[PDB]
Formats: sequence, C-alpha cells, structure tokens
Amino acid sequence: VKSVTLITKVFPEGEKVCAVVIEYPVEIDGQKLSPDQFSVKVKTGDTYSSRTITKVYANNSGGLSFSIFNNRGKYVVLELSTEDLHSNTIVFGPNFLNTRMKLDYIVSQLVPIFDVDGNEVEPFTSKQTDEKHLIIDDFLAFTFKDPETGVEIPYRLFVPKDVNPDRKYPLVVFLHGAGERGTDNYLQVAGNRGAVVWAQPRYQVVHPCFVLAPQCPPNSSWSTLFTDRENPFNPEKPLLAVIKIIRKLLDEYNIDENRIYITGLSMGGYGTWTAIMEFPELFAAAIPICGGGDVSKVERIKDIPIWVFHAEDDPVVPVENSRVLVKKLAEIGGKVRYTEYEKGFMEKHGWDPHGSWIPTYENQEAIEWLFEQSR
Amino acid sequence: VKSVTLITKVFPEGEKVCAVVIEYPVEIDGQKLSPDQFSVKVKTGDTYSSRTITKVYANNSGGLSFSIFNNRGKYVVLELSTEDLHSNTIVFGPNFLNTRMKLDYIVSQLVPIFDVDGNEVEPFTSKQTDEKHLIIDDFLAFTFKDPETGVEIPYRLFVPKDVNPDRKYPLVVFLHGAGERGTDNYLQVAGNRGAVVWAQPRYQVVHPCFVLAPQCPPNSSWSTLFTDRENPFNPEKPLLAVIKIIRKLLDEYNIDENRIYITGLSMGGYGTWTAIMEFPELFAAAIPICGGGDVSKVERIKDIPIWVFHAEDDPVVPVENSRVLVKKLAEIGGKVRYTEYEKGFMEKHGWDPHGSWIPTYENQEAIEWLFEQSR
Amino acid sequence: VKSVTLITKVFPEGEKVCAVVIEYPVEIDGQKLSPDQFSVKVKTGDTYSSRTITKVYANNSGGLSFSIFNNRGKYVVLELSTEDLHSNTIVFGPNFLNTRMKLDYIVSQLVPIFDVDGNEVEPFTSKQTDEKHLIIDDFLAFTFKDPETGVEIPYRLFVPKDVNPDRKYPLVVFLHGAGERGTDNYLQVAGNRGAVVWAQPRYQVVHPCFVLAPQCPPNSSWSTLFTDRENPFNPEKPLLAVIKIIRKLLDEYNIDENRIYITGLSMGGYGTWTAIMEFPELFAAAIPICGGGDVSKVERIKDIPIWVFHAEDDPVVPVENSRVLVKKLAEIGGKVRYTEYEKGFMEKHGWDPHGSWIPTYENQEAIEWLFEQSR
Amino acid sequence: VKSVTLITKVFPEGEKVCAVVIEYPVEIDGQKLSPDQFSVKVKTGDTYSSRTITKVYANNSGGLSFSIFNNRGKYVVLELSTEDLHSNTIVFGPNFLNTRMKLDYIVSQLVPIFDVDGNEVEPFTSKQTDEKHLIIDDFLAFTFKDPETGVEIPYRLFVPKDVNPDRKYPLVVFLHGAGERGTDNYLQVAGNRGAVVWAQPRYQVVHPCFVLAPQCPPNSSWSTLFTDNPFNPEKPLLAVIKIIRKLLDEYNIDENRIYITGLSMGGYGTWTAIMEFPELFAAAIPICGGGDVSKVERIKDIPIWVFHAEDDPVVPVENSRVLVKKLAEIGGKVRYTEYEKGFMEKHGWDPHGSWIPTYENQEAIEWLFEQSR
Amino acid sequence: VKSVTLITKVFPEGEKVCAVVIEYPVEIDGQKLSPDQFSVKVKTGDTYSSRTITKVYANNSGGLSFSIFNNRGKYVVLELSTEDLHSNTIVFGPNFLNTRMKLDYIVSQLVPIFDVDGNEVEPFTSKQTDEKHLIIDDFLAFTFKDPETGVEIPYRLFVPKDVNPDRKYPLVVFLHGAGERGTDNYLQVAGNRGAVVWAQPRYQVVHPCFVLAPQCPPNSSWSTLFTDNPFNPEKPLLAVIKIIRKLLDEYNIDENRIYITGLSMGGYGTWTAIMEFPELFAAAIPICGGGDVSKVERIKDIPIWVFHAEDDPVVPVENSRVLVKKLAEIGGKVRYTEYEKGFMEKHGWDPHGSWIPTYENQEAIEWLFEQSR
Repeated sequence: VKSVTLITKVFPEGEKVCAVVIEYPVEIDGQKLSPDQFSVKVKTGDTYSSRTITKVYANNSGGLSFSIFNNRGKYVVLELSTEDLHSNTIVFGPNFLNTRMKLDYIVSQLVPIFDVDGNEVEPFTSKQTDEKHLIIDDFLAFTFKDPETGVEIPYRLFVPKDVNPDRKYPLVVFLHGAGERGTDNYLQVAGNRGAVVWAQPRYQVVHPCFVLAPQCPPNSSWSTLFTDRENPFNPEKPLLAVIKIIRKLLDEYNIDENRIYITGLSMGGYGTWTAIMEFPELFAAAIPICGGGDVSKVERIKDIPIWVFHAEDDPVVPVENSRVLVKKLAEIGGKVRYTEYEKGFMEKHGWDPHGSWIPTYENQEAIEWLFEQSR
Repeated sequence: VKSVTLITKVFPEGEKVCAVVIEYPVEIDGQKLSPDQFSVKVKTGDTYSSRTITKVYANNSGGLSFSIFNNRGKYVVLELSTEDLHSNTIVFGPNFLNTRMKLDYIVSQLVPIFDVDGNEVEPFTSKQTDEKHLIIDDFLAFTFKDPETGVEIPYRLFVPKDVNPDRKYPLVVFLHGAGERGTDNYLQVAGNRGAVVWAQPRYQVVHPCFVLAPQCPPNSSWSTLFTDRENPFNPEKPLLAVIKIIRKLLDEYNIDENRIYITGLSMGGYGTWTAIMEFPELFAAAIPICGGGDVSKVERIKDIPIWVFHAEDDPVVPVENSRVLVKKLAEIGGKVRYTEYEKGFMEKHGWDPHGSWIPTYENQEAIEWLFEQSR
Repeated sequence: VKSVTLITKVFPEGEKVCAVVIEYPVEIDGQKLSPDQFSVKVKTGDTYSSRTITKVYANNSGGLSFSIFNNRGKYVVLELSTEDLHSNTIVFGPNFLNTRMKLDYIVSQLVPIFDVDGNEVEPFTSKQTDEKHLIIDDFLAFTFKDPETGVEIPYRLFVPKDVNPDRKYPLVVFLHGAGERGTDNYLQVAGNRGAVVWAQPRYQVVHPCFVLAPQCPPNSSWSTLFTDRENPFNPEKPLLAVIKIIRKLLDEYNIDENRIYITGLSMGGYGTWTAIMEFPELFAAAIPICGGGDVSKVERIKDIPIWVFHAEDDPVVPVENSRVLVKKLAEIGGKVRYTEYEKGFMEKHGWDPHGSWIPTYENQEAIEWLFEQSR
Repeated sequence: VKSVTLITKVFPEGEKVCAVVIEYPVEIDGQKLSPDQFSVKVKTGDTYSSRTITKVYANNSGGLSFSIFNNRGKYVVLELSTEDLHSNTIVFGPNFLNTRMKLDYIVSQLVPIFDVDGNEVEPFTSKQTDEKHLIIDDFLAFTFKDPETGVEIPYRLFVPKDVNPDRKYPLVVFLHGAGERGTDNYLQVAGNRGAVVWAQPRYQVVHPCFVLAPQCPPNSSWSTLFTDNPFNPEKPLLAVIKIIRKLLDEYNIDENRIYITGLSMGGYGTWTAIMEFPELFAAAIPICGGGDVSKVERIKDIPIWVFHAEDDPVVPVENSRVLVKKLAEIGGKVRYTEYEKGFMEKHGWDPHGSWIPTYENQEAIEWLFEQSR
Repeated sequence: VKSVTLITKVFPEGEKVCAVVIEYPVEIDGQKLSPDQFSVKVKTGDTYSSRTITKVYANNSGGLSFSIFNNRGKYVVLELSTEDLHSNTIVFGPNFLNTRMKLDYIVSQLVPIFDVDGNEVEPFTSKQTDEKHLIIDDFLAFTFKDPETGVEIPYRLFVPKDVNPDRKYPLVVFLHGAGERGTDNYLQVAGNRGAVVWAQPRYQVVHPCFVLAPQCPPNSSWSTLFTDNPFNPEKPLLAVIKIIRKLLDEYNIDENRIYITGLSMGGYGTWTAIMEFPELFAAAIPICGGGDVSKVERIKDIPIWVFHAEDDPVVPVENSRVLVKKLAEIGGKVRYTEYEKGFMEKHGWDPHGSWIPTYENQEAIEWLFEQSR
C-alpha cells in the first residue's frame, strides 16, 4: 500500500479534514467498495475519535473526483462528514489567537477488498503519510521584510494559471481577523474562506485574478486596534508593510493597477477601512466585514465602491461600528452598499453571530459585484 | 429592584414579546448568569404558561445589546424564544378583525444571584412594570379629521433622525390589511413588518425616509372592498382621508415629493392599487401585496414602477386577482415586476399562504429596488 | 358519482400525481370534509401503497383552486403529499432511458359525507376515470418528418393565450436529457421542469412566449454524444431536424425571430452548446446545463448572452466540461455567466448532484435574465 | 359479503373491540393478505376515527385463531390494536357511573384480494352486521326480585362446560365496582376482568367452576357504603346471598368452595359478605375496599388474600392495613399484597385500579382454589 | 407561609428527596393546582438545578397522601421525579465510603393560586424550613461501646408499633454495605432498602417486627474482610452480637426468630455471624458476600436464602456458588437466586447491586418470616 493522504478543504467555518485517499499498489473497483469496510480516526489530544465516512469510491486522479463511469483506480477515496465534532484543524485558543493542531490520523482497511487484477487486498492500519490541502496548496509562500521598519510579514499569494501573460488581471488582497494572527503563514488562509474563495475554479474561470493573504504577527494588528486604546483606526506597521508588498506585487506581475480589491473581517475589517482611507488612490473597491471606523476620513473614500457587512447581534465588534460609517458615507454621496444580517439569522444557520464573514463569502452577488468595479 | 420591562419587536408574523429586562439597584455580572435562574410567564387568559428563555446577559444600555466584553450592568436581559406558543401579542379574532390582548406577565428570579459590589441579590417575583416596543415606539401618533367627510383616521409616522433638514427624504406610506383595522392606532404597526421594516436601522442608515401608517376604521376599508359588493376597487373615505394626510405631511416636513412610495397587503393591497390608479401623479412606485384590481384603469399607471407579490395558493384573495393586473400592465408597456410564490412555498416556511407579505418585506431586492425609484 | 380524476403537476424532480378530484352528482361542503374520510392508493407494480392525503376541500372549478369562502361544490379535491415514495410517474430505467408507468390508482370514500342538498353520500371505491396533467396538457403535440433525412421527431409546443396576434413573442426551445429520449412524446415534458417552467402563469403573464419541446428518439442524441465515441459535439440528425422545426414555427406563428432562446440539460446540454455553435445566427441567448463542449468553436458564439450551470460534484457529466467552455468564452470577450453549485449543495437539498437543472429552473434571476436578451 | 362481525374481549382495563371478522362467499388466501388492504373505523360520537389493524388472516373457524399452515379461507380476521384511544366500549361518565355506547363501526376492503384459486375479490365497504363478545356472551343472564325487598338484581351466571354433572364444582362470586352499577346486566361483566378471569379456558381446564356476577342498581351499594357508617349489608348484597342459595338449590355446586371476590365498592361488599355470613364462604379476595374491624373475630378462620395499591386516591390504603393488621394479630389466615407507590402508574393503570394486576396474578387464582371447608 | 418541608424516602437505589410539602396559612383548592405553578431546585454544590415536579395536591394530612375527594387544603405536596439526576442524598465518594450532603433546597411558588373560597394566594420563594425522612426517622438511634473492645457502634432500632406488648416479636438484623461505613448513624439505613423494607406498613401489618441496623466504623469490616483471609469476626460484628443480647434483655423479642441479613460486606458479615454463632439465628439472607466453606457443617440446619448477580464485578459470583454447593450436598436447607448476566443492567442497576431486586422480592420476605426454632 503506497500512501495514505489526508485531504483538507476550507469550509465557511475553517479548514477541515474532508477526505482520506489511499494509494494501493494495484487498481481497485469501488463499484464494490463501501464505508463500513474502513475506519478513520483523529487524535484529540490523547485519545482517538471516529470521523464518519459518508461515501467511498475509486479513481486514478487522486482527487475528490468521481465518475459513475470508471469507479476503479489505484486511489481509494474515503469522504468524511464535515459535521463531525473533531473535523476542524483549528482549535480556538482564548483571547484572540487560534492555533492549528499538528494533524494526527490513523486509518484502517478493516476487511479484505476485491482488487481488479485480482482479487484480494489484506486489511491494514496506518497513521497518515501525507497532507494535501485543496485550494490552499496553490498559494505560494513568501516572507517580506519592511526595509523601513524591520517588521516581517509572511504572505501567501495565488497566481492565475493558463492565462495570457499579455493581459493584466485584478488583485484581491485579504486581511484576516485577530484569530489568524501568527507566524506560521497558514492560519490566514485556513481560518475562513476569505482568501481561498477568490481562488476557487468557479470564479477563476470567469475572473482571474491574484489573491494576496498577508499574515499579521501575533502581538500586533492591521490597524492600531490592538496597539492603541486611544484610537484603533490608524495604520499599524503590519498594514503599512502590506501596502509595500502590494507595490512589490505590481512590480513583479501582470497585475492590473485599476482593479486592486481589498477585503477583511474584524481586525482584518478595521484594517480594510484604514487601508482605503489612508490610500484612497490605491484600491478600486472594498468589502469590510465587521470592523470600523474613522468617520472624519470618509470624505476621501467618497468615490470607492464599497459593500459593508455586519451581523446585527455581533457581540465582539458592535454593529453600530459599521452603521456609523455607512450612514456618514451615504449622506456624503457615498457609493456604498450594506447588508446587515438580522438578529438570530446567524445562530439560525449554526454560526457565531460574530462570524458575519461566512454568508458574505458565500454571496455570489458580492463576488460578481466586486469584479465589476474598476478605475 | 427598580423595574421589569417587557420588550416587543415586530417579527414577520407580528409583534411578539421577545425579552424581559430587569433593573437592579446595583450592577450584576452576567458572566455568571444563566436561564435556569429565572422564570417568565404569560397570562392566557386565566392561566399562565411558560415563555422559554434562550439567553441571559447583562448590560447598562437596557436594550437587547450585548458585549462579550462587559457582561455586567444594572440591567439584566432575559431573551425569550420567539417559537413559543403564546409569544404573539395579537390573537386572530374571526371574520377579519384582530385584537391585541392587554399584555400580562409575571417574572421571577428563582435563586440568589451574585452582584458585582457584592455579593447576593435575593429571589423576587413581580408582574411587569413596563412595556417598551422596539421600532414601534419611534412612530409618533397623530389623529386626523378629514374636514370634508368627518372620518377620523389615526396614524403613526416615522421621522428620520440625525439627518440634515436641508435635504428632502422619501415617504413610504403603508396600508395594512383588514385584520389591523381599528381605532387603537397600534395594530397597523404591529400586525406584520409592513411599516416597521422601512424604519429598521439597517435601511434608515442608507435610505432615510419617512414612514406613514394610517389605521382604517373598523367598519370600513381603504378601497370600497368591504363597502360595496358591486365593485371593490373604488376609493373609500379612509383612502381619500389618507391622501390628504400625505398632503399634510408634504406641507410640514422635508418630504421629497418625487419619492412617495406606497405599499400594502390585502385590503391594504386592493388599497395600494386604487391609490396609484386614482392619483397616478402622486406616487413614484408601488408594491401591492395580494390585492386587486381595476383593469380598465391600468392605462394611467403605465409609467409607475411596480413590483407585484401574491402567493399562488392564497385562498383569501385569489391569485388571479394579481395576474389579471400584471398581465394587462405588461402588454400595455407597463413598468412592472412580479414574484408569485409557488404552491406550498409558504406552508413549507410555516406561513399561511395568504401571508405573502411576509417573505416580501424580508426581500432585500424589493427594498433596494423601491428606493431607486423616483420622478 | 360522476368521475375520479388523477391530477399531475411537474415538480423540479419530475411529474408526480399530486391530487385526486372526485365529481359528485350533487355539491358538497368541504367546510366539513377531512383527509381521514378517504383513501388513495397507487399500484406498484402488483401491490398497492398508500398515498398520503395532506388537505381536503371542495370547489366547482375542478382545479386545485380553493377559497376559504366557498368550500363547497360538485368537485371534491384530495391533495396528496409530494414527499410520498411512489408519487412519481417515471421510474428510472438503467442505462439512460426512463419510462413512465401506465398510471394505476384506486380511491375510496371510506365513510358517509354530508352533502349540501342533503344530506348523505354513501361510501364508494373506484379505480380512476381520468388523468388531467397540469401545465402539460397545454402543449399541443405534433410529429415532424425531416424531409431530407427521414428522421421523425415528436414535439410538444406551448402557444401563448389571450395575447394580441399583431405582436410577436419569443420562443424558448427545450432540449431534454438522455433519460427522456423516446417516442411517446411525453417524457420530454415531464422528466423535469425544463419546458413547463416557461409556461407557468407566473411567467407567461409577464413574458409570453412559445415553448418547444422536441423529443429525441431512443437510439440517438441531440449532439453526436451517444453516436460517436470520437467527438460528441457535432450536430446529430435529431438536432438538425429540430432547427428545421424552429423554421416551421417561425413560418406559422407570430414568433419574434430576435428572441429565440435555447436551453437543455445533459444530452440536452451538450445539444444546446452545439445548436448555438453550428447556428450562431439563430439564437438570442442560451442556458446550457451540465453539457459540453466544442472549444475550437467558441469564437462564433462570442456575442451570444449565455448563463452556464453545472454542479461541482456531478459524476455523470464532469464539471470540467463546463469550465473549459466558460473559461475560453470569458478570455475571448464572451458575454457569459456561470453558476457552479458547491460540492454537497445538491445532496444537501435532496438532489442527485447530476440534477443541476433543478435549482436552475427555479432561479427567478435566470428566467428574468433570459427574457431581457434579444438581437 | 356474508357478514362483518365485531369481536369484543375483556382486557384487564375493560372491554374492547379487538377484531373484525369478515365473512366472504369464498375462500381467501391469507398468505397474501395485508393490514394496509383494509380500514376499520369507530364512530364516536359524531365523527369516525381509525382503528389500528395489527394483523390479518384467514381461517375456516371464525375465531381469532390463526395457523401458519393454512392461512385460509372463508373467514378473515382483522385484529385491532388495544392501545387505540377509542378501543373502549365503556366510557366513564362523570361520577361512579360508566356506560356502554352501542357499537358503531364501518369497515372497508380497500383493494382487490386474491382468493385461494385466486381470482380477485372486489372491494367493499359495510357497517357491522354483528357484535360478538368473547367469554362475556358465555354467561347466562337472569334477574331476581327480592321477595323480600322488591329490589331487582340482574345477574350473569357462568356454568362449567361440558364436565361431569354428577360432581359438585366451586362457585366464584364477583362484586364490581361502583363504576358498573346499572341495569343492563352487562357492565359488571365488562368493567374489567372481575368475573371473566375465572371463565378463561386456561383456568377452566384445571379448576372448572361456576361464576356469578350480579349487578348493583344505581344509587345503591353492596354494603351501606353509598348510603351511610358504610359497612352494613345493603339491599343489593342481601339479595345476592339469596341468589347464591338459589344457585345451590338449582345446581351441582360444591357448598365447601364458594368463593367471594370484589373490587372497590365490591370490596367493601366482600368484607361485608363474609363478616355477616361467615359460614357461607370458603375464601375471599377483597380488592381495595374496607370493612368493620370490630367484627374481625367472626372471620378469623376464612382464608383471605387482601389486595390494595398504596397510593390509592379513591379508597385509602389504610382501610386494608387496619383489617389485615387486626386479623393477623388475632390468629389470621390472611394475605396481603400492597402494591408500591408508582407501580400502578409505572404499568399505565390508575393507582385505584389495583384489581388490574390482581386478577392477572396466577398465584392468587391457584391460591383461591386451594381453599375449602 | 408556615413551612416548607422536604420529604426523603428510601428507594431501592437509596435515599431521595421525593416531595416538598408546603404549609400555607390557609386552605388551598388543589383541584386547580398545577406542577407548572411551582419550582424546586437542589443546590449542588455551587449551582442549583431543577427538580422535576410530577404531581400536585392538597390535603390536611401533611403526608404524600392524596384523595380525589378532597383535593384540599392547608398542605400542598409537590412530588418530585426520582429519575432526576440529583435526587440522591448520598454521593458515592471514591472508594468504599459514600457520604450524605446536608440538604440544600429552594422552593418558589411562581403564580397566584386560588384558595378554597378563592381568593388568590400570592407567590413566594423560600429555602427549606424542614427535612423529614420517611420510615427512616422511625428508627430510634443509639450507640454502644464494647466493654470489651472500646469500639463504639452506632445503631438504629425499629420497634413495632402499636402492638400487644405481652407477646414476643421477631428481630431482623441488617448489615450494610462497605459504602455505608461511618459514624453518622444514618448511612446504614439510607444506602438502600436494607433495613427499611422490614419496616414498611405493608410488611408490618402481617409480620410486625423489630429491626436493627448497626453501623461499621470506617477502616473496618463486619468480618475480617477489610483487614485480612477475610471471614473471621471483626470487632464491629462481635460488638453487634452483644447489641442483639442487649435488645433481648431490653425488649419483648422472640429469640426463635432472630433473622440476619446483609449486603456486600454485610454479606460476608452474615455468613460470619452464623458460622460463629449458629445457635443465635433462625434464618439468614446473605446478599453478594462470601465465607468460610470449611465451616459449613456448623450451619447446615439454618434456613438460608442466598442471593448474588452472576456478572458481579465487585464480589465474584463464585463465592456464593461454592457455599451453596457445599451446603446442599451436605444436607442443606439452602436457597439460591443467582441473577442472570444482563438482568441488572437491563433494570438500570449496577450488577453488584443485587440487594436491589432481592429486598424487593416479596417471596423472599414472606419466606424469612416463615422461619423459626
């Protein structure tokens, strides 16, 4: 048996282990396979618990790709329920700092299975061999040293593919929330669908597009939110660092300066507002999700298309925070939109009301809308 | 213990008691509070039944506002399930006349609770002290005497706030259904989300805007629906009265004559159609929900933007009623839209199929759409 | 007792028997009727199973029309749950060929019922007397002999009504999937909501419109999908036949040549792509649902408005199939849209992931969108 | 169709319709029969409501008797569920007087069924052509006027079948049950398993015997219970003694095994019967009643097994305690089975209904019969 | 309000709060009373938690006694559910030593209630003014120091009421239960129905008798079980014999029906008691214990009924087998009821807890009492 590969995918609520792919020395028909032949367990933290297997099938790809036409291949897929308790890869530390658990699995083929050549492959158990992160392992990693400050910002960058280099494509920059702050250069891309959505085939196929995901570094913030109990709206070192890495990106890549979009939640949201306000010239449009908020400075962004999102009953970042801005924006001639989710609506869907970014990145309108903005 | 305040909010299906706020002489941390410490009961009609408490928390506001940051305050909030049987404030009388039950509650703190100062507040029970109606207690009340007829129409009016008086804002006039007919000048604003939606922060913050809610007076109707088994489409005294109170409103207030929107359901819907047809000049746009219907007269409204709404299986006001109008409108060059909800769709969501206004006022498109109309 | 009429309606997932209407010699008040007075059973195949009755009511129409105002009439309606196991009329044969079961019912009035005249109608049992197919029995049937080939294509055609003959209306042509291939000239109209949606009152009332539903004939396909394991994209005899029957339609009917829309799923989808590519001049706009796919030939359709739909996890027609086209379209200047449903999304709603046409025809945007296209 | 016959059967809780037996003009292959092919509803009292069909079959018999070896033919039994809400024939009106609603049933055959050669059989609907009461229609009915007190007492009498007439058999006398006071000469025997348990084959093959169920008229009691102190003979009980004498005169009954048993008011009834005629009876099972403890000496020699649920809310458990205590301390021949609080509610029975598990206690039955003089 | 009184009752599983009795200053019409009108919570140990009110009413009594005929007045009983998680007064600490948390309850009347003339009665909240322990507060408490071994033994003693003093009555001696070792003179009698079953009216009206529940101090056992071989008398058991003698000296007790019974360690206790003083006892029910099989000859003549669950994970079922086997082969007078694997888990009891169904087995009770010398 060649390998056992854990597969992760980023779901609205974060990255989860979503399937396990086993590479058999020979092919195998899944025409005959079945979930109860197999066992998948996660360690947390000193015991194992069962992940529940929803489907089973085989292919030669190695992906989650399945055809009712050729249910055979050296790769057997074990698709797992995303509703499982320990499906997440990120445990929520307290304060505002999550951590992503070194992944720990054990898999078993419990009974013999019929192979195509054939006819009998003997039961095995194995810890994993491989992680393979969907729509995360496509972002290159780079660190950046702000030559003027010292501050080092890790960042992940998605770069379109099969795409004529003689055109220029947009850039969606993503600022993450306090929870993904860190140093591992991974959290920012796995915390929620903030960076990754823009990189999904479904969208790339109609709007290619770079994505940038800077990670901002445990003890600080994008804005001066966590660095100044005086006023949280000012540009902090990390945010400035990032503007420079946008500039680096412009320099190196067929990036259309006219369509630099920015978005982020919480700290990343506060951060979006600050970015556009301290650099009105830089960005084509913004989606700030549950942040704030320098009202004196809305005059600058009067001409930037902006869709705001906040849940009414968010108890971490008060909704008044977004209302103040939108209200002032609108009366001033804005160019602004605002979906504010109803009290309960979030809970109703199984979401902390603070996680207002979740329906947001699942909004086809918002994404389509963002791409029709330009300068 | 200073006070016990019932809080009502208008939900799609009507006003419900949604929380109870207790004012304690000292502050209290909810960091330590919990639903099972407390009891909330409603009288109906000679016995009490339990309202079920979903959350518990404390603040200094007095509102449903909660921060995971300062779960303390002289106000303790007891949030109640909106799914409870006797959560409504309006019992449906038979015929077509609802009544709103004088509200009758009793609340108890069942065990001692730790205060911040501290440390021990002793169990109590109390009937209520206060009602405090969210997004209803913002509409001023006024009665109007139609000097030409005699007819007295009570009305509630919402008036934007924090808003430059040197600009002019729109006016959304709301005509309610037979069920809210009356004299108490409350029903029209609590029957459903018809008046109140337009006054929600989420919308006011991007389109300020007056709202008018005339109440029409038990034995009559907006159109001659209930006053003439000959043809129901003609302007009845109440509807005419109202046009005059629009005129009063224009006179007194920075109301933009170009953006007078009108909407209503059933009798209020029939009434919307009549209003625009007998005063094509007055209104910028209309949303008529399950009404009718003077087809001869569609030529006048040929230029008014109109979105129609009716559920297919409404058994009170037949759907053909809306189809006839829309059909004739469209072929004539309308300027019309039409969402007709599928048989079952309503039931499926827990709604009488006659209550087609419910998804409607919960439609972001419809609201956004209404505000981009003007003359 | 005059008659017992089975009523069918086409639901997203196919035609189902949805109610039973009994014609009584006298009138009857349903004011007093009730489901438990009655029994409805289906044969499958040598035993009967219970259909579950959700409502009961009476009218004089004979339709599913109900008024809380006149719950009386010679027609008693027995509305049945659409969630029943043997509610469908089509059993899925294996391979790619469904068949529609000759319908077999037995109904009983189990106890006496009070009539209006009155007062006592005696229990009965009866097999059915009548089928009466909603929004299917409106399409005329015609067969066509392609004079150049020999191929005979049956087809169903919907023709607007109450509509000025001096204007011209659009034509929505529907190509069905392999499953509805056949000869009975019915399957194509009952397999899913593909033809019928466009004929629903809700839409006809705002966009009248012909609908054409050719049926393509067991051993073949619209494109050369099933007729050439070399390349599936070429025009097959049936598809060509159909273009000619469009021409027949133009000739005979007030059909606006500028607004000939085309749509279809699977084989019908493959077929849509081919149609527009081999006749760029003929069609105003297209919605191809899970098909393919001649990439070399996208240059021709560069100017046709097109909304593509495919579910990510469709295992019959791979999603890459639609992505390839959309991707190439877009970079070439398309005029294209693309909703690709998320892995799981379908299953989540109770739908085979291959049935991506189901949310699609239930999309108000897509329908509204289609009608604003023209030449 | 030749007929549709209801079948009643006395369950611990009382009488119930528990089968509908449908008589065909041919022979039906029950092999292929199914509950979902029929429907049975009971009118109450304005509307009808469904009865749950639990099983189906197919004998030549006509009784609720089924054999896996021939599931055929002429007769078709539909067994109904006894957890159905409207399975009770008796409805407790608002008092101590229940009543037996005349039975109203409609029965339909929903689909064609295959007969034995098969051959379809085409659907029908019908009201019932028949009632038929198991074991309960096996008790002869008689009335007796007290010659004496005018006061007429209806009785039901079970006679052993078909056993050697030149021998004497025991007599079991049952006393209901304020609930069953009346005139129909039916309530006393349908209220519960009071009189019927003795009559079931399972007990009759081994202790063949007569059983006597008189009926107290309304507005009276067996003891002076519902007149007032409550323990002296009332007209009705007096009259019953005479009926016993009448039966001895008329029947081969063993005078040394006349047993008495009763149930609530019948239970008072029982204690009074024995304390006032201590010579007459060989043994007694008073269930949740009471009686004169100043007269316990009189009965010190009769085997007695006393039954009462501790959480009884109608007849204070205390009434048995006092008697049992005094009895045992004075020499005895007494038994006591005091059901624990909760036990009754645990088994779905009103805690006053202690006769329910009692008459179902095979040890108590066998015990009674081991008595004599 | 005059008072709020908790009511404890010994359930097979141990002691529980099962009613709160609320004393008004007027008379309440229980007819109109409802569970949803009150709330009762038990503090444990930091927070409180809800108790389930299952029933409500309304007597002048004060006990858990209800009559449908007057649901009134002064006193109001709220019965609590015994399937509640925190219904146990005793919490098993981590060992063979449980403990009885001082009872902490808060009780509220949520709505006005109609009194008998009615007349509202206005809501209140209160902690408890009272405990009150059913049957358990009917055993006098005494201590005894061994004059002898210093070793002090607390005991509870039940005395028959109110029966003829010029007669001798049996004595039942109960031995807990490592769990119930202590000093409070309460655990032995609350752990389970060990001592109380004998005291319930249902058994007392028919076999009136004394019962003795001594308490083994902690760190000891009745036999040498928790010292070490485990079958010889320990200080505690020795002392208890003397208490028996003391009671005979002090009380009208029939020396020919002194019965011994115990339960786990008390069960060892029992086998040791009899093998070391074979003259003293008339019969014995050892429950899941063991003992010296080399000394079985000694006891060959005492009626004994042995009980033990086969899947016991504390005291190997084998210990009873060996004794019962040797006993029967040697002449006997022995019974054995070995509960099948699963039976205990089927009924919600720890398979070690075999005393639970045993003390609930009315056949075993009646059996013990049929013994003598």
